[PDB]
Amino acid sequence: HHHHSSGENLYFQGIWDRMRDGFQLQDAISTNPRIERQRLWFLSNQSFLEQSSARGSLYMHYVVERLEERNMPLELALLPVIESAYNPFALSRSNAAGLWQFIPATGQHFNLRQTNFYDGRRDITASTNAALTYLERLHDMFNGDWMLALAAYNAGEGTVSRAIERNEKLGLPTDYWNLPLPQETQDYVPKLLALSQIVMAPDSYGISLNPINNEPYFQAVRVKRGIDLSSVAALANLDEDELYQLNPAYKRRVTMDGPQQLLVPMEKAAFLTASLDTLKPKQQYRVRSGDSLHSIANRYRITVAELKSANRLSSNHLRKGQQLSIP
Ligand SMILES: CC(=O)N[C@H]1[C@H](O[C@H]2C[C@@H](C(=O)NCCS(=O)(=O)O)[NH2+][C@@H]2CO)O[C@H](CO)[C@@H](OS(=O)(=O)O)[C@@H]1O
Ligand SMILES: [Zn+2]
Ligand SMILES: [Zn+2]
Ligand SMILES: [Zn+2]
Ligand SMILES: [Zn+2]
Ligand SMILES: [Zn+2]
Ligand SMILES: [Zn+2]
Ligand SMILES: [Zn+2]
Repeated sequence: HHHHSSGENLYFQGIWDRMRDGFQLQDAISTNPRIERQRLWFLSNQSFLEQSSARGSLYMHYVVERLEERNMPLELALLPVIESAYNPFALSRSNAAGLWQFIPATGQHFNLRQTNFYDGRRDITASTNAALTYLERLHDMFNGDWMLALAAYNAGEGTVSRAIERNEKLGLPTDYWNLPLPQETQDYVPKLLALSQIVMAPDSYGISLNPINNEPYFQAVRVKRGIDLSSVAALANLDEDELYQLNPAYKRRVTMDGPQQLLVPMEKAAFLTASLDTLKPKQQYRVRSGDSLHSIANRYRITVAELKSANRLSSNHLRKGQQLSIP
């Protein structure tokens, strides 16, 4: 069972090469019609993996490193593909949320808080660490069997246990493949295995995996409560959309009820690590470049005369970063 060394890392071409290095489930796969069936779906519908991978490039490095640190099967790095298409905003009919598709009750078990301001199930780092802990615990409950653990992740430990017991009573084997599970769960395991077979040897299937570098996409940066993502976007010259995709838990795009931390693009990490205390949870107006008394007055539906009356100006000519009281 390979334990990964970080000294291997500089030699990987991209994320897919790195991911395969940590696969643990490939040897014990075998012919089962159910796997081939899923594989054919992927081969016939290639845009699914392609679009999942594009969205995946924000998150996949993070997931791979967490799985490597715990020596867990790197095939689980593909679980968000089949769960959510690596879309943290995905919401199932069961109200499964985030990359890992936690239902409300299971989210609550793992203390992934759900408030008007914050949904921990969408939180990339919190939901990833909870999902890996849940999968490890399920693996431990089923005597180290990853197939049953995956089945239980989808259907619940209870459903899988009762199915095992029922087979025992009937005198049938109790491995995953022999349990008569709901169709979603019957498909779940072979789907992940099929996808992992393609990722393991994509050339042999005529698949081209989306190029994704073997580099971090984001860094965690300390932030105060009550900051708007728009304010951070402006400070760092970023698209608010990118920050939201990295911090999907913050339903109202303000840092409340969460980790007091923002994931930010690597290229802005140094700047924001240095800068993020200048923003303050938020009458007063900060004069921009290109502002005049007139333009400011127009924006606030007041008159220039009222605006001058409310301040103690040496001249009409404003300076960038100057503070004005708005009447
Ligand atoms: C990660 C997670 O929350 N797993 C939970 C799982 O969700 C599944 C549900 C599924 C889902 O959303 N199905 C419907 C999809 S669709 O909207 O109908 O297409 N996706 C999730 C992860 O695989 O539902 C089962 C059963 O309730 C839960 O087991 S139990 O609570 O112990 O019984 C289990 O905890
Ligand atoms: Zn070991
Ligand atoms: Zn390795
Ligand atoms: Zn699901
Ligand atoms: Zn094991
Ligand atoms: Zn960028
Ligand atoms: Zn007025
Ligand atoms: Zn001047």
